[PDB]
Amino acid sequence: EPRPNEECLQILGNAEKGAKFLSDAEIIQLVNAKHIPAYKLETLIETHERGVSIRRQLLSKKLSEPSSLQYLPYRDYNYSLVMGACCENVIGYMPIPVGVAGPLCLDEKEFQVPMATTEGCLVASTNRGCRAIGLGGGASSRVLADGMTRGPVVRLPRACDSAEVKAWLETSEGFAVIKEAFDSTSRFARLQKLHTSIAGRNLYIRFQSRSGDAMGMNMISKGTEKALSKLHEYFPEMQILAVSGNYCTDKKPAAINWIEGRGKSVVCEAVIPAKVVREVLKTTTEAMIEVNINKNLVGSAMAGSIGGYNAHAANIVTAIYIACGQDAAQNVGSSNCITLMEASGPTNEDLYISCTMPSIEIGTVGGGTNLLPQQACLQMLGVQGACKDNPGENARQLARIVCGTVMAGELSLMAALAAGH
Amino acid sequence: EPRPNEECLQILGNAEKGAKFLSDAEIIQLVNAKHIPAYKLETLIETHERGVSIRRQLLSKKLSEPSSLQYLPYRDYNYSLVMGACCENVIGYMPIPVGVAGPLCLDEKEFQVPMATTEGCLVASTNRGCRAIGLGGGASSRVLADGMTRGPVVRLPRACDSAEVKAWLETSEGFAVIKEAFDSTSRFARLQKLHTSIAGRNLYIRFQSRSGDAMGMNMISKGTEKALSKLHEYFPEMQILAVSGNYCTDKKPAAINWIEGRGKSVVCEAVIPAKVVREVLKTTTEAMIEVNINKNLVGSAMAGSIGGYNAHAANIVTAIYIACGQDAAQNVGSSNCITLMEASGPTNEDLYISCTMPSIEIGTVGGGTNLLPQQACLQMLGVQGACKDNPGENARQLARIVCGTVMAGELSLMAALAAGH
Amino acid sequence: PNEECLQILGNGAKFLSDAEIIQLVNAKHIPAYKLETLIETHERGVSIRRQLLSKKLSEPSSLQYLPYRDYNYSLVMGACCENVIGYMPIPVGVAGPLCLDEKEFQVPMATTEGCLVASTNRGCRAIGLGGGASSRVLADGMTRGPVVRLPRACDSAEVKAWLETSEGFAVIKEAFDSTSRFARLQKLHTSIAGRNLYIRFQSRSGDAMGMNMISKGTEKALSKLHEYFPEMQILAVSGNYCTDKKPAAINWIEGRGKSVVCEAVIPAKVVREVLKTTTEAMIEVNINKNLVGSAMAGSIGGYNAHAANIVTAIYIACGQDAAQNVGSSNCITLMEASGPTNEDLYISCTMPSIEIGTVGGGTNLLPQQACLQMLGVQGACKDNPGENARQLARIVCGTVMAGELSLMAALAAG
Amino acid sequence: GAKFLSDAEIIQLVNAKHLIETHERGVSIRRQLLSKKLSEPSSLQYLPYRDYNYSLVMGACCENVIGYMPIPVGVAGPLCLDEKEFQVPMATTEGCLVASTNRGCRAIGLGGGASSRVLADGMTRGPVVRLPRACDSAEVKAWLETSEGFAVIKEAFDSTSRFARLQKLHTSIAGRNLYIRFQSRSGDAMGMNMISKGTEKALSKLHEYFPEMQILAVSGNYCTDKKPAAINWIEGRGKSVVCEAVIPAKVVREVLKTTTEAMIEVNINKNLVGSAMAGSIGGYNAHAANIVTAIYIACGQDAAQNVGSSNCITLMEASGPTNEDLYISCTMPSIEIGTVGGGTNLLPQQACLQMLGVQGACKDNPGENARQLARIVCGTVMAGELSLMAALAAGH
Ligand SMILES: CC(C)n1c(C(=O)NCc2ccc(F)cc2)nc(-c2ccc(F)cc2)c1CC[C@@H](O)C[C@@H](O)CC(=O)O
Ligand SMILES: CC(C)n1c(C(=O)NCc2ccc(F)cc2)nc(-c2ccc(F)cc2)c1CC[C@@H](O)C[C@@H](O)CC(=O)O
Ligand SMILES: CC(C)n1c(C(=O)NCc2ccc(F)cc2)nc(-c2ccc(F)cc2)c1CC[C@@H](O)C[C@@H](O)CC(=O)O
Ligand SMILES: CC(C)n1c(C(=O)NCc2ccc(F)cc2)nc(-c2ccc(F)cc2)c1CC[C@@H](O)C[C@@H](O)CC(=O)O
Repeated sequence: EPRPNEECLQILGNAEKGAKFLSDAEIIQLVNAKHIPAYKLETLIETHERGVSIRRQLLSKKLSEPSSLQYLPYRDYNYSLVMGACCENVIGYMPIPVGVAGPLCLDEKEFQVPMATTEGCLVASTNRGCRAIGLGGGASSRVLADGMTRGPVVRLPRACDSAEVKAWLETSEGFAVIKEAFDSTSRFARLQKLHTSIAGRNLYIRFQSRSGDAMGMNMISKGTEKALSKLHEYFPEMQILAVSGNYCTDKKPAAINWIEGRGKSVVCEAVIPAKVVREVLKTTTEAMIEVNINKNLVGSAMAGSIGGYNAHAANIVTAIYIACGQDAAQNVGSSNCITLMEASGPTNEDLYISCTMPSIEIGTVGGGTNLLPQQACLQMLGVQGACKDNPGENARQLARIVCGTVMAGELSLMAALAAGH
Repeated sequence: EPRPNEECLQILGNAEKGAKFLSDAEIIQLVNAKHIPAYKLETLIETHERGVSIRRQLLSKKLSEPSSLQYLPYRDYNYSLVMGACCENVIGYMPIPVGVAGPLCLDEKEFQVPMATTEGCLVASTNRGCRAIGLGGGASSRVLADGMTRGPVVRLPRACDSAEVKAWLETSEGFAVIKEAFDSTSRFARLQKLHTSIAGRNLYIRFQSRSGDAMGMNMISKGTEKALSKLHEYFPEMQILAVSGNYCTDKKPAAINWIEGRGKSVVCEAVIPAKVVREVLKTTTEAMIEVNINKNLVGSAMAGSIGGYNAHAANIVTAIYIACGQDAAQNVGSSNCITLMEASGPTNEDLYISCTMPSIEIGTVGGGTNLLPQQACLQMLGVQGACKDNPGENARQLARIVCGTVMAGELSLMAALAAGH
Repeated sequence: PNEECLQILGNGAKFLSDAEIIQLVNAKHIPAYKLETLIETHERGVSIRRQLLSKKLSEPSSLQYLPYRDYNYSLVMGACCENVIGYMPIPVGVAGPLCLDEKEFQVPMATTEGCLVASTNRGCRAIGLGGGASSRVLADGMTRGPVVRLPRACDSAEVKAWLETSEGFAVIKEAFDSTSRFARLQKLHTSIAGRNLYIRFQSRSGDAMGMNMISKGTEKALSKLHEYFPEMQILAVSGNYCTDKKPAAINWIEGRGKSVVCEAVIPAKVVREVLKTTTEAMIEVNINKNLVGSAMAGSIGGYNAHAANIVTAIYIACGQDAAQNVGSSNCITLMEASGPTNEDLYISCTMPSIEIGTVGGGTNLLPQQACLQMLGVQGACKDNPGENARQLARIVCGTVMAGELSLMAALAAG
Repeated sequence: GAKFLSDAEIIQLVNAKHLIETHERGVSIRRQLLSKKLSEPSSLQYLPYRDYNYSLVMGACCENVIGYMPIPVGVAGPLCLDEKEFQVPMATTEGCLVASTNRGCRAIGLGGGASSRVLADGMTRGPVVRLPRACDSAEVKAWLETSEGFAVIKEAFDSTSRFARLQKLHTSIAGRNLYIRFQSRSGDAMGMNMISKGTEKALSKLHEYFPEMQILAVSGNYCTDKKPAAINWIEGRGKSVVCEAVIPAKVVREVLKTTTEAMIEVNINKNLVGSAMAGSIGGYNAHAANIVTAIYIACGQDAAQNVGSSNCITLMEASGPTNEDLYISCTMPSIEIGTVGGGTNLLPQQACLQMLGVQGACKDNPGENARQLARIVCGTVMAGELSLMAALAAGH
């Protein structure tokens, strides 16, 4: 029943037959005889799941243990939203357990916050943090700035010519020409003041702009390319070396994100009465302030940290990001946080706590937020997709929730560290 | 239909009956108006999956769109390994697509590297980097250091006293006492050289040890508590302020991880022939070098980066980490990377490339690696679980593969930026 | 005699003798803090303070070789120094000619490090034979970065949003600007840390370095803000957000004082003969020392060989605040191939936070003015306010580059 | 020879492309030659040069010398440090700096004084080397971490000089690059030249074990010298020192014009939270660089080394029975300092070292004078932090 290569190939090349009329073993036989390249499987095979099934079968013969994929699931998942948009060479999916911490009492609302993690006690501990906030009267937050960035590097023939371009970009008329080119690429593109920096004949230019409820990499990058195209008409000796010169800065540690901000800059706060610190967090305000000063400020300082003046902000950021279809690699910068703890009240027994996070890189449209399970976690918070009547509000709201959940996480871990055990 | 709460409690307390003998609505009736909290559903209800269903039904009435969870899957997932171990208040799982990138030719072996992501083109781009490495004769790597850390902060009454504790810890006999206390807590606990730092009367002590194939936080922290307990015998006035004083440093950016290392320090390299750079990567060696210098070195420097002298190592680390059951929040430090490129060979036209990654925090036993799907990805690489013949070898191998896959990804993104998209 | 000497003080101290004034202090007829005003001449004030100090030392002949005579204390007293016991001579050597923007500078350098001046001089020579160096001032504006507290972080967020409106900034600008001729407030930069708000005021200062001028403007500016926000507390007029005399990435990224760039091309022949190395070797060492090496050491802004040496020496010679070497030494030195066959050395130095002035502070002293005069930048520039301080910043960046050329060549040659 | 000729005559021979007996006359002729190049030749007339002892400068401290620059020297003291009193010299042209430091010294005196300790001691040099492959540089790193490897490198380092005593090595790879941090004490000298000389023979010995090793540069910026760097903050360089003092509430009130509660609020939110918002590495202090710089110029130190020597974290806590007294500490992990060599060979500079009782080598215990000077810098920096922070908290 398994036919020779030549007969299998004419069926493959027959337009009203194709791969649907071949068996798995026949397509695999063609791949092993070098008649079909492995990468062509995607467009040849009719069903997305069958493409995955055959890729898995081919992969399995190459492994030192043939059954290693047995427990990697792949069936009955919606590959229609993933192929050609979210992932390639797909062999299945990786399930991450999702837990819920809440209610998180933030800006007079209540949020049930999804958290995808495999770290024991993180969800329960964050949920204790939420309790302390809820019985403490709730938290308030503000978005202080908003704008994704891209920081390309361009080269001029001399440092004198890069100084020329820099000064041209700071004149109102030169900026306006660049701004019109940038803003024409999308309805959300609103270029803010340009920040630039010279290193000899290099010039690093930092384009910042809102992006609606999208995280905005693709949008800002498309606007950046058009903006540099206009700049090249005025300076034709300029060389566009890279559309990212690491001055954005994206997915690496950098002081510029900390100081200037990137994406949403957020601040969150709360006052925890002495009673609640006692009953929920099992400690005193005094013990918490001592740990916070000497761990999160002084410890982080001795360690030579830029932007890591916090206990485990990245835990909460990472968990929410995975659950809500964010780019989890952007937790590098998005976890930037400084946690402050102060005595409040007449006897200094209440705890003022705040978290400031200047660089939360987040969105509710595009990327992994296109997928339906990820959309379910976004719907939990009432932030899924674009907001028609107030663009950016959904991404802004999700960013506030991230900072407030980070604060809940900070409360709980700092109490456990102050306690002992 | 739902009978009174009185009778329902009697049926639950009856061991021959239990929760099996109640309806979904009666379990929910008891939760609404105390008697059962919500977290006790873990241990009370007949099965794990029914507990999840009950928790989903509770959560849904709290949401402002009752159908939010519709597309968040939960049925037929193996929760036995998750409850009490990896996650709490569990309402389901989040599918993250997994693609394969390889073969990765590293140390005369081949690796089919699993990668869990939602960013379009990430897996295909890394896969191109792999082809360039494979046609170039392969990549080589070495593990330079190995030791997970914990960085407690203690205080003495005076800085003179904290100074006395530092000096005693620097004596051979003082260190030997502390090493004996640390090493008695576990078979893999083998304390390495101590690094300490003073901030007035504060003393930050960085304990470092290998940890078999486990990432090793729980073990090292246990060793740390016993060691501080022993230090207190010699210095009774010492207060342990926090078992983590942010001097480790864990899940925050810190120069000390960059300079001293944390977990596995790894270097990787490869020479890519000029022909391969032209054909596969669509660029030249001369162009790659100029972008790497001015983006990854000069660009990151202008941005104020500590440890972020690379293009997108965080993308590869994050995707391998999610796929293989690592703690994704450790991406913060694990993505630390310097990428270097230079002319090579007789013509001086071949591309030399190296990625050095001082702080890969990784493990093939514990946490998320206990789950079967992420074990399947570990098994692809041949690094699943502990290595009995050579403790630590699987975790070392996995760190080599991470640094190699990063180098692959660096080759392909850097070529794309150099060639102007 | 004791009470006879007190009688002569009631007329004066100039009539009295050294030993009698010292007798009056040791026996407690007169306290020692009163001698500053009673004694008329400044040099004799210094002399008596030295003699009173010497008896308290374990080696009373300590001050023998510390000089104090025949020096202009009238400019020092009440403006540059207190409790003055003399002065410290710092050798001044000269490196030049420095060929910068069609001019030629003889650069004074106060230092006690052997070979520093000569090495800097050899760099100037390689620059001169390469066709000279060019330079541009990219930005200019001294800063002060006060910290204010509000009752809540919602309130501080509100104040930041107010300062970001066209209407709020304009009101703060007017208050700031009324304090001084050259006080022209530029765009504000702020950061919140909870209920803290850090506000970075930045303005030109003519030819002055500008610290005391920007603080004056900052105080009056925060006074106007207080009327719009009564519950605001002014914690400290400097909240380290400036940032002054401490390492800080904000200075590296946003700049402070003069940001400057400088460049030159050194012909291959000049690299072989004057610098005793090759273009290929200079580039290899610069990449792996100043970029990769500084990166492995966790450097923010220290991507250079020894800019601090040159910055420090010029600064001491030219009456600058030498403690500002901390941030003023920020520098990145780049080297690449150039010319037909990639054999000439392109070199550039970028220094974004040179903190400098030609009026005020130690530039009001005459020896320091002489070194400023050597370079043609002493005092204020009448026709073009701030042009002298900009020129000195270009000289600093240019001399630094000469210093990077020489030292980097010596390291490459081994 | 030259004494027979006159000033105008000698200039003539230099202009015609073709030594003098006294050092002061050589300085005079250089000034006159340089005057011909300046657009205002009379600018040198108030730059002094007469009757300076140029014998210890030429061929040691400065070249092309045209004179000297007078920096005013004030005195802050007495500073009560480790049960002694120091009259601390400070060379500065910044008004109020000495008087403010002086007020900080007063405050510490009335609080029973300051105590300090030296936590570590070792100057460094951080050469960069290269190997064909990263696999080879990895091999070299591993070899340097064996006790046999370190021992042979130690023997080589230690043979170059009396005080050359090599401590643990620190290394970093960057591909085929290897950065190696050598650390040794250096008697009472700052130690740069000694540690470089030791580094040269050690690297030459390493080259025997690895003949394909290129020595790219003897300083590859891994030291790190005269540039900001986290490695100095974390590992230290030169003297790591700590200093402390408790100021009675009465003294904070009357001498410092503020409260303990107020001082703590400003210190936390300026020196910690502000420096953090500014992206600072090691700059968690108000103005340590003022004090370091002034003491350095007065005492013949390398003033360019204030970049790293200023590294300081200033901490302030509540203290005492009613929690009303002010605990203060400064911690400075990288004070680069010496009492012999460089500018400490000059007599004026030695006058200031003698005030402090730390001039020259300590014959009874080599390195104890430089250690003492570092302690004095840390204590005087703490004095300075007290006064300025009090002034800032009080509203001026
Ligand atoms: C955040 C959770 C997972 N967590 C907790 C926790 O919050 N426990 C209290 C708790 C537990 C369960 C509840 F239901 C309620 C409260 N304590 C520790 C912990 C601390 C020191 C140790 F030595 C080892 C574990 C961790 C791991 C922190 C880890 O992911 C980041 C941490 O390393 C960052 C840092 O502080 O440096
Ligand atoms: C990593 C992949 C997804 N990728 C690629 C890519 O590898 N393209 C080449 C390619 C693609 C598919 C193939 F099958 C083979 C080769 N180009 C870009 C990109 C660059 C600049 C833009 F403006 C916008 C997109 C990205 C996203 C960059 C992002 O994840 C990190 C980047 O922002 C970090 C940085 O360099 O700053
Ligand atoms: C700048 C001068 C003082 N200098 C020179 C010098 O330029 N010599 C060449 C020269 C000499 C006289 C001339 F007339 C012409 C050329 N070579 C070295 C030197 C470097 C590494 C050593 F191991 C040991 C000595 C220094 C000390 C640099 C020092 O102050 C900062 C340095 O540590 C910064 C760094 O690269 O890390
Ligand atoms: C240290 C002295 C010179 N000083 C003083 C001072 O100590 N005053 C108290 C005092 C004065 C005289 C006495 F006799 C006794 C006590 N207040 C200020 C000052 C001015 C404006 C300001 F906006 C911020 C401070 C300065 C200049 C600091 C300056 O060199 C570093 C500063 O920029 C570092 C910083 O805090 O950011």
